Amino acid sequence: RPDLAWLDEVTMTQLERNPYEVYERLRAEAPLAFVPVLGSYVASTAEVCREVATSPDFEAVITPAGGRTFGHPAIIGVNGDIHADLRSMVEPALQPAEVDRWIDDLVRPIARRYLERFENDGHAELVAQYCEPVSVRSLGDLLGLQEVDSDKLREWFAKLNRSSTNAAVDENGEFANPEGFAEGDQAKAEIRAVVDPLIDKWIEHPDDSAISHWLHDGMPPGQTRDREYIYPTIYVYLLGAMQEPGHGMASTLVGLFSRPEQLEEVVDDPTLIPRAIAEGLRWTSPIWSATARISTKPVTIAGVDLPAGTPVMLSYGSANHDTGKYEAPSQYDLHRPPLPHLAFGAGNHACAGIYFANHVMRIALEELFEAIPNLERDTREGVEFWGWGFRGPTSLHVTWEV
Ligand code: HEM
Ligand SMILES: COc1ccccc1O
Repeated sequence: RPDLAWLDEVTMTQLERNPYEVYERLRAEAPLAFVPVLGSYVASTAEVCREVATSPDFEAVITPAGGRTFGHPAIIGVNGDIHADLRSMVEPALQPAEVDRWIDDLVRPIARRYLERFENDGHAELVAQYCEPVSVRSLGDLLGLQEVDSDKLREWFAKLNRSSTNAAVDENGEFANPEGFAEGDQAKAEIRAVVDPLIDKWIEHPDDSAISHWLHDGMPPGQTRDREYIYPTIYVYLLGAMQEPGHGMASTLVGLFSRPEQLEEVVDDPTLIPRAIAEGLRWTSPIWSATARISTKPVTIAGVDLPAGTPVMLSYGSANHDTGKYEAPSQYDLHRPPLPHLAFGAGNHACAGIYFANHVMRIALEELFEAIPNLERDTREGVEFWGWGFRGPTSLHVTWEV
């Protein structure tokens, strides 16, 4: 496409460091555009992302690096009967009435435990000391991975992140950094060594762990889902489900710190925490551009005639800065009107864990502000954000008097 020749010079490092300048141009120039270093069409605006995610002429496809990382059948990459079965598999513990039965007793003692380790120090790096541990320990316990330490869960989602977003391709469309998948393979081998004996046990002795229910629910007597059939969805969880609520709470805190009067409002009135998080997710979307759909017939989207078989990456992080919808979207603003956003995606493959994730983030921020009402950002330290596929702050140094 001749007028987009500047896209040939966009690098993967640029998109990882900060994709918003490139995507601001894409939203204006070409809401559906082929990005050479990604080797794919990308949808950058809210209208195009929603249309593709809900269109009957598209179905899910995994990103190239995502497929190399997760294999088949990852819940994000399949359709039809297999997708219906995997949704029925994961949905029970995520049902809102079910989450409401136990979410407080799950997350609140976890939040307290991590807080107790540092709440009197006067300094902390909240990503590693709080946001990521609460996110992974909550979900890990729900899944049946109580004995997998939070350090290890955090290391796994970071390796799976890097592997599944190792998207750069060369002049020939081949992966430019094939090495980059080796740490995803290593994380999967470690996961197998830990989880295979738990599956061995759950097959014979089912319990209330989510993974035991994935093996047993809906199955004929004495049968279980084959472990090779469920492992790719286990990996999907050990990446995003483990990583995202922590990144969402952290981005929300960075946003609030950028608006000190709003931080004070939310600390004074914790009923505003859900609104603060919704704006945080729009402002820096944790799943920024990690999923995709593929056309199943020829289709015209945003003026582009696509053949059947065309993948389109859904860059929901960019769609959530669409200036067709939002005023000054790069600014965090608690008092933005509560409008629809795309940080949980859309359509048949939209996020299955929204209600759970929102409560995990809410309870974590409730307990943080409670414990440390005079929390302030350490302004001697910069907050970098990193990531094109998944995006979040790499640290969040804070301070408080005591
Ligand atoms: C703030 C935290 C989270 C955010 C921002 C988020 C966002 C998303 C997004 C954008 C997608 C892809 C949707 C699409 O392609 O249209 C997704 C898919 C998914 N998410 Fe969430 N997620 C979060 C937490 C979680 C958690 C904690 C769980 C599980 C407990 C979860 C389970 C899933 C599942 C199973 C899918 C795949 C749905 C499918 O393909 O049918 N998510 N999520
Ligand atoms: C819930 O985890 C994911 C969602 C979308 C893409 C990759 C994931 O691991």
